Amino acid sequence: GRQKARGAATRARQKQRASLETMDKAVQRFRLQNPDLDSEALLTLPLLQLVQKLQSGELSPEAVFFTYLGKAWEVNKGTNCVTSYLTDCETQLSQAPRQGLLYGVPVSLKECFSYKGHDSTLGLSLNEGMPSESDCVVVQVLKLQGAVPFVHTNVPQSMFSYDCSNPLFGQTMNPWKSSKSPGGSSGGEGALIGSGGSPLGLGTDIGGSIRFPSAFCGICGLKPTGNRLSKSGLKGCVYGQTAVQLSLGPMARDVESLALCLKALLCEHLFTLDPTVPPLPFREEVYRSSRPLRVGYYETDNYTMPSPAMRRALIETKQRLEAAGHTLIPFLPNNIPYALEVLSTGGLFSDGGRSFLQNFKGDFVDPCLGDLILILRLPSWFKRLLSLLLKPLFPRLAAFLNNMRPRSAEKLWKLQHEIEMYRQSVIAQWKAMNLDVLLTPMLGPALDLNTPGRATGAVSYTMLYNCLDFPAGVVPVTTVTAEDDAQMELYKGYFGDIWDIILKKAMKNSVGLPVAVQCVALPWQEELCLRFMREVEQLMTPQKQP
Amino acid sequence: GRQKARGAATRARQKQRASLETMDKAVQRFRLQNPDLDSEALLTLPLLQLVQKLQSGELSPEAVFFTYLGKAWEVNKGTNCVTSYLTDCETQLSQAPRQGLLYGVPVSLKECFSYKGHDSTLGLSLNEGMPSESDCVVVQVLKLQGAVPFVHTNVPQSMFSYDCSNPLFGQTMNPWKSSKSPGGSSGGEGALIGSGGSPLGLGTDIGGSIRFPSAFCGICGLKPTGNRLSKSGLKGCVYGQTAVQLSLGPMARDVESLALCLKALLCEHLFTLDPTVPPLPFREEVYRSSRPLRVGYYETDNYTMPSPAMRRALIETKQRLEAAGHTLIPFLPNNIPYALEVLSTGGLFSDGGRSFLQNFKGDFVDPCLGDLILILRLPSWFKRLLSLLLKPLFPRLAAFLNNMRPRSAEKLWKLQHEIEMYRQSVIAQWKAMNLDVLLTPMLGPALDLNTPGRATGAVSYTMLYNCLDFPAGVVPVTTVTAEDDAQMELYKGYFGDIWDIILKKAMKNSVGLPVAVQCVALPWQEELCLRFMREVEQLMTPQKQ
Ligand SMILES: *[C@](=O)([C][C]C1=[C][C]=C(C2=[C][C]=[C][C]=[C]2)[C]=[C]1)C1=N[C]=C(C2=NC(C([O])=O)=[C][C]=[C]2)O1
Ligand SMILES: *[C@](=O)([C][C]C1=[C][C]=C(C2=[C][C]=[C][C]=[C]2)[C]=[C]1)C1=N[C]=C(C2=NC(C([O])=O)=[C][C]=[C]2)O1
Ligand SMILES: CCCCCCCCCCCCO
Ligand SMILES: [Cl-]
Repeated sequence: GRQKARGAATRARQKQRASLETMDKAVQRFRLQNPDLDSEALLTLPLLQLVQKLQSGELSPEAVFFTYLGKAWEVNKGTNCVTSYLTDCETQLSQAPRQGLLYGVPVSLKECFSYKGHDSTLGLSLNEGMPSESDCVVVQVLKLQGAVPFVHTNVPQSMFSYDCSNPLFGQTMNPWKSSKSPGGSSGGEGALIGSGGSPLGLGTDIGGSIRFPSAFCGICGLKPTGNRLSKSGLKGCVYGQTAVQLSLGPMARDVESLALCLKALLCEHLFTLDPTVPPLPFREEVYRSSRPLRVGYYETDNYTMPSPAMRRALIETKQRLEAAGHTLIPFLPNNIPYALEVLSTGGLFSDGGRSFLQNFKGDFVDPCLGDLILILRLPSWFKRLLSLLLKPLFPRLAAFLNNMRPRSAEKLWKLQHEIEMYRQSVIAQWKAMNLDVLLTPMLGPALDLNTPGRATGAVSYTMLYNCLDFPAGVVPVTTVTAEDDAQMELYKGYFGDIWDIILKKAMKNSVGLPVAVQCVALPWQEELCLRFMREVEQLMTPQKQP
Repeated sequence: GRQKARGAATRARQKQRASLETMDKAVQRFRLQNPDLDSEALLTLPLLQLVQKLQSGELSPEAVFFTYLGKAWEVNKGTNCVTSYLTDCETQLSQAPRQGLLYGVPVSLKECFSYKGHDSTLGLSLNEGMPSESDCVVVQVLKLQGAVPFVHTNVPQSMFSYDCSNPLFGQTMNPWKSSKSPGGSSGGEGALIGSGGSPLGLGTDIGGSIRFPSAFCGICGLKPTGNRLSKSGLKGCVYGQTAVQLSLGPMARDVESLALCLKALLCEHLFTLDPTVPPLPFREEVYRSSRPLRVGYYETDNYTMPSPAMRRALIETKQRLEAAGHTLIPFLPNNIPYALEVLSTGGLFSDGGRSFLQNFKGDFVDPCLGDLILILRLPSWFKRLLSLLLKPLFPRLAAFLNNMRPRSAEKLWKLQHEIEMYRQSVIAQWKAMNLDVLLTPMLGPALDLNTPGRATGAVSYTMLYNCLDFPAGVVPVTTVTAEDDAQMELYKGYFGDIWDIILKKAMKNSVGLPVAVQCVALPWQEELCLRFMREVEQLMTPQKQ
């Protein structure tokens, strides 16, 4: 009963292979004509510098484009992050608006950013051979700003996962260690940007999907307020779920690139192409501010025990923020377990997962999804009974299961109102301490391939901020030491359930992997959040290229 | 079992009575100290000039406040629009921030704008004797801008109505004609502002509730995009419904007053007090633009037959815009019957009315609600059966009834997605004609008392824009002539169902009543919408500017 799904996989792998072949040919031809180009100097230029030399005419767009193309092709060899070469991008190159803020910049796109003539499969059989009629809005805006979107990058099947494998294009690997997940669902971006194959990409995030891959692969990512940027024309898999909104945002090698991307997207072109997005221009004066901050912080959410490296990462950042004159205030949003188990999970699965499951009918289920599909398929009464049996021993498992049940419109209204009140509760708590921003641990180091799907509880650090719909970003601040890695051996977790047990095993053998912290500000405060992310980057990686 | 509802009404009426008495004494006390005050001239100043005089010192806040207070008390005699005098507002008056953009302006509040120490009953027994414990955010911002909120005004019971009666405070009457509804649910505001008792107020709107009372009473009103202004701290009766967007906004005697109010609300105070609102400052330059406009228009929505006065109002306004060099382009949002019957109604009533109905347990149901409560109370199977029976002769009634049935979360997601797709579809139409703004009929003239609850169909002109969540304001442009009124005898409606029959009768006997047009722009374009409203006001009623 999988013939259709096998045929879709066969055609998708053939398209991926042919894309890669096309990229290689274009690259080899370019290198023939240009044997004297210093490609290493060009590839190691920070985006802002890259942009400046593209604008001044010191670098040609062709040079930058084919140099990134070959790098992307090369890093793909060991990561399998690229699903499709966006075909006509060479012609887009020659027609790029010369005064665009991203003129001549190659940009990589997560597969869900619809690009005319191309599938956005999400790794799902039912989406194969359905090429988009047109570019999504953000892609249009990138082009109107002179950028050159050039590849679609891999995502885990359906995107509802923080790993990164699907039955069409297979598994994407972390560039730091191939037995490690790159994170997800923007895992292709994480792996590609993290190994130098792209200077800028866009991802999406409903529970951490920009933040996980950024942290796991050692790059910067920002998830803005859900409606800060346009979602018009994006390929999705669940429609009309609005309790927990999806957010899209940039990933890149440094904080300044995230700021440039946001500044480029937040222009009249975006606001007129999608009038539903509030026309809030990028406030540069807020981003470039350098006043002392009141910084709320916590070392642990009391839900996911942090790895020793996560905890050290957080504490060292707190300490340097304090040495730099900031005020560090202990702070923890109230009722995190409610936010995760009841509001987030309830919001995401208000219908018991039926709408989500339509996607999987007649399809393989990628091992990286774990038992998610099997669990969602259980009848409501059975989820209920099983939840009751589990409650005494494993309350966390029980609480998630009970909240993944279908319910009436009436109860959805009640849930939406609760999400709304919880958001005001945390806003009030934040204002009572007069915080400017909030510093939190970020999940890391990277988990073994195919383990994120068995360690659901670990979305706690990021998913809290989709529930709250606050802008939240991540910045790499350290790498796992031998001592961090040895101490991980005593890791117990707060619950001792299967999620805690998997997390300890999945983080084994991590010496050298990047570890991040998370930076949060209030709704619509992307500029302040980025200002704070820049501060953490200046202090924790003082040797990063200007 | 009605002892509780009766008790609630007795207490509410005694409170209202004590408030009016407190106002009377304050007013008389002031008048004795100020015998030479030209009250008429003060009451007549357009708000803009009033603000300017208060800021310079030419007028004292006390003179402005007590003069409006006496006017409010006088006009309430014949309208019953005031439910409560906001007690401490006299102290607020002496403390108003001197540089506030609304320094010394008295502001009237629809009863649902929570105000510390005061009930927001919504005309419901279960809310009586349960005072708010804090000002809602917009009241806070008004006060931080130096304004003096001074009264709560009446609403129809629960607010789900475009009439204005409840069993607690009773019935509000149109100030132009006592047999007429002032509209609603922001009806107390329309009646108070429209009779000169308040220079500025705030209403709310989920299907027209700012626009109905504005049109019916002859004043200007704006329903912004749902999340342009903070709803934080408002009193409601249905919580968590997000398919069809609730909006709050200003009502006033002229367009400039709405623009001033928005400019004062859209400040740092608002944006820090409620970070969930996008911090979009009022773009003065967009509001002040005098560039020619591409104005889409329609003179009927093919759902509610416009009255002859509505029709003429629309066409005359169209012709004056053409004469002033604007480009008038025929435009009708696609699939209106679907947007109204499936999306809007299904959105408002996704749970079959069960949450709404909880508010009425143990309470009288005001006659102005008509059969709404009785209908919502019916078992889903029976709504469905009755819908089948009506379908062949009365498709509209059948459609509303079927779409007011409860459903699963899964069905609500599907509806939400359809709403989102529908909104993009109208945006796409608008883009393909390169419109700046859209001009539509506004329901009018005012309906007879106790008939809006029996003519649900007539919400079509306004509710479409809550569904789409576009900013939409109305501007008075003409008044009903005997000619317009006699032509009501030829009005048939497009459907001939009970709604069309009720509406035909209810709109008669309206000679001399105000009639408006509606002005619409794209989401977040309140300033452009106001720019257009200003244009209409200037071309049809030059005296306002
Ligand atoms: C990522 O943010 C997904 C990360 C993630 C979120 C939630 C869970 C989870 C929570 C509770 C129980 C089981 C699993 C695990 C991992 C991301 N990126 C996109 C999406 C997403 N997009 C759509 C859409 O339609 O565009 C729908 C669902 C998810 O999630
Ligand atoms: C007004 O906009 C009410 C005008 C109105 C809207 C809809 C209907 C209707 C539609 C279909 C079937 C039956 C009736 C009739 C009149 C207004 N102002 C506030 C509200 C409102 N507020 C809340 C809340 O909780 O704040 C809830 C419901 C309605 O409606
Ligand atoms: C929950 C605490 C507030 C209850 C006090 C009395 C109720 C006043 C209602 C006005 C505010 C609407 O949310
Ligand atoms: Cl919004």
